[PDB]
Amino acid sequence: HLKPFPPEFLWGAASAAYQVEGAWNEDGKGLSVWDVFAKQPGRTFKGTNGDVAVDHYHRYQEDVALMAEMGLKAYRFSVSWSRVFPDGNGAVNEKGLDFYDRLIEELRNHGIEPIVTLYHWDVPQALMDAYGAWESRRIIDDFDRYAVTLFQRFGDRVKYWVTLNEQNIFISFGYRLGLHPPGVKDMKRMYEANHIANLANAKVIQSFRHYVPDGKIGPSFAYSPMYPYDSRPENVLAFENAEEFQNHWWMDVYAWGMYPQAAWNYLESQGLEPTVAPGDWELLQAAKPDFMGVNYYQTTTVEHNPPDGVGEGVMNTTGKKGTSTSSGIPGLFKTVRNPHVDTTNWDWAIDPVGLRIGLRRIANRYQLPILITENGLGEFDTLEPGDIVNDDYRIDYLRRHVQEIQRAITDGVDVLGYCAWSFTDLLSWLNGYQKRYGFVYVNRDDESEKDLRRIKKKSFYWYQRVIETNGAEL
Amino acid sequence: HLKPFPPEFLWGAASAAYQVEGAWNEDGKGLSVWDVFAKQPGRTFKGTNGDVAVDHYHRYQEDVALMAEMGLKAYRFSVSWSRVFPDGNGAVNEKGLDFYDRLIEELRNHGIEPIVTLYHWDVPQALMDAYGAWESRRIIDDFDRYAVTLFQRFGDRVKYWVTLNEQNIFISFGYRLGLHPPGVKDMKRMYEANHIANLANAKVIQSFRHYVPDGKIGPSFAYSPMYPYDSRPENVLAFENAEEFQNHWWMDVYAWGMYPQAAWNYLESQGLEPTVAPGDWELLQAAKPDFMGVNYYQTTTVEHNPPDGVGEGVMNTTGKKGTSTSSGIPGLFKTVRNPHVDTTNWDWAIDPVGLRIGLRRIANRYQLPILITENGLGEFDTLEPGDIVNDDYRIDYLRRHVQEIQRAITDGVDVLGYCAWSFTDLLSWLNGYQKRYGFVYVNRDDESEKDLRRIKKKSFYWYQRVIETNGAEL
Ligand SMILES: O=P(O)(O)OC[C@H]1O[C@@H](O)[C@H](O)[C@@H](O)[C@H]1O
Ligand SMILES: O=P(O)(O)OC[C@H]1O[C@@H](O)[C@H](O)[C@@H](O)[C@H]1O
Repeated sequence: HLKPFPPEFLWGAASAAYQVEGAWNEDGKGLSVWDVFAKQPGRTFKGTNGDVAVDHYHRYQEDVALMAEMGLKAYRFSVSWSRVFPDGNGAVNEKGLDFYDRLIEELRNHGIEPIVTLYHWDVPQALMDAYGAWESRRIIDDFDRYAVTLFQRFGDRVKYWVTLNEQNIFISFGYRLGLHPPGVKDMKRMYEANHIANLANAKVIQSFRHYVPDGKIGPSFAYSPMYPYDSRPENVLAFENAEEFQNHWWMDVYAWGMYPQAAWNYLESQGLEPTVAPGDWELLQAAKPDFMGVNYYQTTTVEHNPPDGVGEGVMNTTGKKGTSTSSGIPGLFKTVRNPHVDTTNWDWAIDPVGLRIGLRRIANRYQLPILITENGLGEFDTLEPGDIVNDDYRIDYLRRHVQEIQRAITDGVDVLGYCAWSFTDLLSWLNGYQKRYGFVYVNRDDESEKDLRRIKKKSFYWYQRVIETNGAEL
Repeated sequence: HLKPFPPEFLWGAASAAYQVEGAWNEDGKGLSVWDVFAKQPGRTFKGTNGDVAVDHYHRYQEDVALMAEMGLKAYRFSVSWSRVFPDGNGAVNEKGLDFYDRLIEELRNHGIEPIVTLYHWDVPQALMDAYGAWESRRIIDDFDRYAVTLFQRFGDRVKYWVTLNEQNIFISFGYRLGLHPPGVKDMKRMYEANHIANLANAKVIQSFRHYVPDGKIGPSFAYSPMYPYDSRPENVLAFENAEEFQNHWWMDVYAWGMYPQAAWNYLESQGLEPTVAPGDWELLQAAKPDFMGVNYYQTTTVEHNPPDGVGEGVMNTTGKKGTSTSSGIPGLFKTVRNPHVDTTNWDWAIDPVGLRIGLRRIANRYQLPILITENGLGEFDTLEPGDIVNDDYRIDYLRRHVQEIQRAITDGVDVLGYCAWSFTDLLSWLNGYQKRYGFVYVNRDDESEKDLRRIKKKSFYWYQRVIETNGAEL
């Protein structure tokens, strides 16, 4: 017998400002690092960018009405820092705050709980220009000032907040892989920026305790649970290294305020460890979150990797199946195809049991409630005559992940809610518009902007029924 | 770039009173549960028992002289509770205390550090008769009286103490598998006795802080780190279940004072969870140890197990290779042969890398120092003419584990010491005398005590050389 989903389970869906909003230069909004980066040649799929995106800034009333029609309990969205502080630092842009206030009002007038993400990768370019953004401790005081602004303004109406969305992704992609702004490939700078981002996260959680005493806050981590390829001791050891280096490196800091020792000693042996200042540990250890936010798409299987072995690998940004290649850390671990799971056209593993495994690992290790802040299936969709989008693949993906969440709840994992990625189709940072996640199809592609009209997919109605029965019918 | 062993790394060897001492009814000693159990037909290999064992009680001066020849830094032994309290909880037998006083003085006169195990499975039979020993909360106060008696007598001279040796083994073998006293096969009774043993462990650690404020104390857990068979998600999940039910169930209590929640909920679902009294959680959470004691011999590889699958398996007690069979918990996991490791004649896996993995898991999860209180190879030995025993198989086994310990120290695991099982050959509880672990061969077998003469094996001189070079020369 499964436990039921708890009565006030937050059935949600999610978006991110740069990927949906558009209006990139309207109503006083400043330049963000993604405004600049996406316009650089070769950075994005077919030169796509978020100048217009799906124009949610102008169509939010229509979108929220589709949320209300679906019966969403919660909508997760991010605030565009550059809309609120065009220069990151100076005067507040009241037109910017007014849009999110209008959005929050619309959500609550339809009975939808807002989940606000403070940071979803769009730091104002002025801060990058002024002092290198996340590579400078000044961003701690500046990020704090921006979050306290939002706390003060909306703390009375928003109860659930996410600090940093996938710190491990925007730090790693921006400073090690060079696939995000600032486009750097420097492991030393990566760990310095990562450490500063850790301090920023802790500082705003502390500020949150003053300004929103009745609220709940936490970071959202991009969690790929690691698997060993097999029972060979050297591959299990590679799995130990991979979980500590890819996952504990962040989640131990979030939950305990401490970096894991084996990864630290390994970085220190190379001069790659971050610069710690007095007070850093006191701050990191005095900032307990209310939950661990988890963005989950797939697990990763690993095996042993020689000191001269695999480093950077090819990532599939085209939807042409089978084109990604193994990546790893020489000497520590390398990824390997898991022969027991299917994969998407972008080579992502489909592993819903992996989600239960991951929820169990976090509960068992940190004893924290979990808010699943992202999960979903990115695939091609076909619009059919009669406004029909038959996305059975997406229904079956979500169905199996929701089923494993109920098992994890039965196993004792305190899951506060589930936010599917995404409510409407939106711009994928590196994959363009063809890689669709929405319950609501948006009428545009990578060649033509068309009319951006919204069309309900088969999965919209499936998820509507899930919410109505509180998950009893999947 | 390996780190050296620390300057005062405790290079040790170990024994246990019932396996080594003999003199089972001399100098006022009372009956233990093992004196009674091993004399029951069918309970032990060929009816062997520890009436004489290897007569360490009379020959301790010879044995310590051999330890000094070897250059042992530390000797781990257990105190026979029935020597000190013949009826478990009445008047003290001073002759019993005098033996351990002579032993400790003999060790310290040769510069060897005593490591005292309070409990190595031999609770006096009078407590079993009076109230069922570990199934009664009365044992908490009776074990405390015994522990404080030793703390006050020897605390000036012994700084390293172990509370319960392998609680997971003597509780599960005595109350679930029926292979140790009291021979019970009842899962509910097992978890009750286990919870009482947790309370007794916490209580003596609390007392220790008062009576030996400068000492170090910890439990010694029988740790078999679990592996998934492959990357099939269902087998990784079986691995999560196995590591939680077999390892976290004890080590989380030792380190954090809490049972893991998924295992608790599963037991609670069948009414097998232990009876928790008010005050229990407070006691368990207020008894932090100085180290995790780790008894390591092998890893275990697991795969999924259907609800009608494998339960109890066959254990090898004869030294005939390939006679063990799979065991598991239906619905959760079953053990499976790991094709990547060798096995002994008793079907124990040989996995030195698994020790590194196990050390890393404890350090990463609990941030505790580790004292390896047991590790060694049980095998047939042949005495050759001229009193020669060439146990190159044992040297190879020990060498590879000591190498993996050094790599774990380099990873940042704080390892305090290493006690090889065992200093001399001794009685294996269920395997008789032919399953030998010693650096020192004892001339006897299952059929004759012979002259009990001590004979240094090749591994004796190998370890002497390890200690002399502080592990630089393996
Ligand atoms: O768009 P992708 O690369 O398919 O990833 C899908 C999603 O998962 C995370 O990485 C991001 O937080 C989202 O913004 C979104 O990008
Ligand atoms: O003697 P065995 O069964 O080979 O195991 C070897 C050792 O196992 C450990 O569990 C016990 O603490 C030791 O007393 C010793 O028995």
